[PDB]
Amino acid sequence: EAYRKSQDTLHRFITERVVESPSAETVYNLSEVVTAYAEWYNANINVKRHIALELSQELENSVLEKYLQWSPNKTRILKGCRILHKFETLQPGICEPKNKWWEWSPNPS
Amino acid sequence: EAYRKSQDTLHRFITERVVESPSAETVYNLSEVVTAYAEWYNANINVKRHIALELSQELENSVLEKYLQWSPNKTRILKGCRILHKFETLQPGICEPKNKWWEWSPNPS
Repeated sequence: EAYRKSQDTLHRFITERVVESPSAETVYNLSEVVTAYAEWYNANINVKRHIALELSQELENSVLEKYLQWSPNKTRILKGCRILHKFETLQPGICEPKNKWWEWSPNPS
Repeated sequence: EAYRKSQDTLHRFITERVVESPSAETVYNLSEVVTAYAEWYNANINVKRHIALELSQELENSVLEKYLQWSPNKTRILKGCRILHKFETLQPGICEPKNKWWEWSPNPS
């Protein structure tokens, strides 16, 4: 589980740079958030090719899914959340081995 | 049908970026629409190389054919519509398996 959580790069970007902000909603389109994830991945993880189509559905399943409303153009938009820049900050709004272990059974035999 | 509609990149681009604007006809050449589709695909889907001629026939077969009028240049032109940029938005101007489902074949089936 720890290894899987470590491999979840999108969740790491979201928890490190994406925050909810009722004070400054600053509605972003989905492509903007995708490009922000792409440059974060290139600058923090590895310079690699990025596909916005995939990242749309990955982002539509992460902890941000609840914030994805519909634009007047019926386009996917991240509502009520702020993408933090390089220095922006959060603001208001064992078992026993003493014997022959090869014969060990679980506590319920 | 849903899968095919999702796979239709041109229709999605037309819905997202191409909207009618009778108040400002702003005649565009077919090559401008193709370039707009190319940049939209690069920024919103994937960095891809597209043959502009194929997009030309696809647009000629698209829903914009009624707006794809004829110019004095003897070339097809998008008329009466506005190509929205990234920051532009809309502006004024089951059956019942009782007991044996394998024997199910009623008259309507």
